[PDB]
Amino acid sequence: GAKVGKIGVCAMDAKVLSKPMRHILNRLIEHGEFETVIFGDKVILDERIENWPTCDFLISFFSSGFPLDKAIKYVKLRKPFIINDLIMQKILWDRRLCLQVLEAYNVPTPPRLEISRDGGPRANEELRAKLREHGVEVKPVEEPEWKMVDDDTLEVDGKTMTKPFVEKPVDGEDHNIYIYYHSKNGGGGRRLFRKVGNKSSEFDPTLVHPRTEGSYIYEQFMDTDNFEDVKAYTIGENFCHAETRKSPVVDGIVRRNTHGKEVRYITELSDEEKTIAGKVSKAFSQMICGFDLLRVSGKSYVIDVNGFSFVKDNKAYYDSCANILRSTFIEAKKKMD
Ligand SMILES: Nc1ncnc2c1ncn2[C@@H]1O[C@H](COP(=O)(O)OP(=O)(O)O)[C@@H](O)[C@H]1O
Repeated sequence: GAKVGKIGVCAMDAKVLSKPMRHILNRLIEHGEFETVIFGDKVILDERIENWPTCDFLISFFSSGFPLDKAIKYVKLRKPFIINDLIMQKILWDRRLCLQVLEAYNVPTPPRLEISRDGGPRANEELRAKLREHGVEVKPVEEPEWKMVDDDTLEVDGKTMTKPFVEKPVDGEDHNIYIYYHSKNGGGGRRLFRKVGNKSSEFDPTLVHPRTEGSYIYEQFMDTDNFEDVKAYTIGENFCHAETRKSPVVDGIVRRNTHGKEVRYITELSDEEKTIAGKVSKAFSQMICGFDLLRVSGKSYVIDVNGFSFVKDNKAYYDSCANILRSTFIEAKKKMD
């Protein structure tokens, strides 16, 4: 087809060189409709933003090492069309802000309490203004009054939650999540952790009281269908792919194939789950977005939003992603031209 324009990919090379990124970009360039503009780690890290290459349609997202604030300044200067808002990617780092945004868009989440000891989330004025556009005010908060009423019951400022419950650090990149079981289901708890992406856990019969340093979310432990979690992958508000995986929260067991990769099964989404997926993409202004959902006997709850995430090794996903990006960019060009 006729040339539509230039797709810039402003992300770390580790992500730009992924199989999905290469195969999706190849689909977009192979009929002559788009040209790719490569940034590269040396330019991103060491060159001034006024010297970064420019494009019409920009794909850009954070991963470890990416200078997000610098990329935000580039977008402010050059104003390409974007599909994943960069400023909103900052909120993925604070579970409290993510939950505030989900709530503001009527996305169901598990019951929770919060014990913040850090004064609340931090945000500069640029992030505050972006959040206001998403229905969220960033508020200072003091440490609440709290206690364990008994071994099974947490109280925070007069509201209670009964075990089992899940204690998550407010840092969205800290996966040291603790599960606290009810005494009548054997009590104790389980510490989940990650070792260079490798998930593990350990049962401790004595884990009973919350951590006393740090800031945490306490979510009701949901009894999920088949003890699984759903990994969902959006491409805008009207496309979502989903897979189940076994959760370790009950028994510590993760299922892996012989190559060490977590076993996953493609699953069909209900209409309600498709609606939730569209809401997550919209709420975070992330066209391409991964999130985790829990299925509990006919109800679904979002527990995490991970931001830019492709499905790997699925030719239909690659085709659909190229087709949807193509249509999106054609429309974006029409609006400008
Ligand atoms: N409220 C909850 N109820 C039940 N399971 C939960 C809840 N919150 C988190 N989980 C589970 O705890 C595990 C650890 O969470 P996390 O580290 O965020 O997983 P992931 O690496 O998939 O983001 C996951 O299996 C997730 O499904």
